[PDB]
Amino acid sequence: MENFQKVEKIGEGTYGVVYKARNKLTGEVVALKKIRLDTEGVPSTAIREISLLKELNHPNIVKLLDVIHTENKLYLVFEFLHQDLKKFMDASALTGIPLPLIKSYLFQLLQGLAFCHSHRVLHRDLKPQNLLINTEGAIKLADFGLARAFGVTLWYRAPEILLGCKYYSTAVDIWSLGCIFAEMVTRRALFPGDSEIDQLFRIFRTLGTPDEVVWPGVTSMPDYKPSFPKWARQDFSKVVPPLDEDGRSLLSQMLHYDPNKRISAKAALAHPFFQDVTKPVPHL
Ligand SMILES: CN1CCN(Cc2ccc(NC(=O)Nc3ccc(Oc4ccnc(N)n4)cc3)cc2C(F)(F)F)CC1
Ligand SMILES: CN1CCN(Cc2ccc(NC(=O)Nc3ccc(Oc4ccnc(N)n4)cc3)cc2C(F)(F)F)CC1
Repeated sequence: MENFQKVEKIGEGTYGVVYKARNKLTGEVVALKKIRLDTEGVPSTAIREISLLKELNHPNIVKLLDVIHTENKLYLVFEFLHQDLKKFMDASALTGIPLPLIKSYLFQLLQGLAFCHSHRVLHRDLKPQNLLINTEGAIKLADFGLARAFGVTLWYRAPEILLGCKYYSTAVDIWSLGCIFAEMVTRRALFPGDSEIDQLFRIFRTLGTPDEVVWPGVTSMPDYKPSFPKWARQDFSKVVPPLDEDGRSLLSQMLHYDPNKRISAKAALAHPFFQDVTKPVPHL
């Protein structure tokens, strides 16, 4: 690690620590994720993260550059991205993120997610803190979980998970992304729940309590209760007042209750909302 200078801690959990560093020789600016190695016939669990990053090489996925084994430590070296979308949303809350940028970011996120999904990989925890932007207008998927190896906000959690589904589909990530879309536009989290029930009922109150017509199978899910509160769906025009027709349409398809009817990543990319998509640079 002798070439890494200006090293400063930027993240930490029980399993990982993350730093910003600058290679003093190459000038490359990097993020370093430190993992402690235990005693090693079962594969060492850091291999999963490395494998996924290698497999998911893509312009809108965080880029693993190197792996450095030193003492009883492994350092994953990443290309450095300026900040996360959460920080960008907070910095842009007075004025809002311009619509051309929201559109570019949603498009890019859909491209990264379509790539994951084409490899049968589910993200499962999409949220602003797991999305990284650079100075040049790109946004990239990451998973900044530092609690454990690859192998808790509920705000972006799909309703089927909340209702006890044993099998997650690619639709769970589309739901999370719909919520993120809405949040970019309104400047506030769409479903900011503080527990499983509060989260579920926030969804029901905005979108209406689902029934067998809207979501065949809903009443048979493990944690469904026929005594659930019954709300009628709100005017979606009032849910995301700033969004135009094309925007509302796309969002309503990302937020379809039925995971089998929820729009896919690939099909979202062809929505008319994206017809005039460009690549604006954020002001940072
Ligand atoms: C169940 N799911 C299975 C598939 N998984 C894929 C998966 C798995 C692991 C990872 N790892 C990961 O981002 N590390 C990771 C993320 C951020 C980080 O810190 C950085 C990096 C760059 N700049 C700045 N400022 N700070 C360091 C290190 C990333 C993904 C991704 F991007 F594809 F989503 C997600 C989980
Ligand atoms: C239009 N309006 C809709 C809302 N209405 C009130 C209303 C009506 C019905 C309900 N029903 C409801 O929480 N059931 C309900 C919720 C959870 C549950 O699951 C549990 C409980 C304990 N342990 C475990 N493991 N699992 C069982 C059962 C809750 C409300 C509330 F909270 F909003 F006040 C008034 C009229």
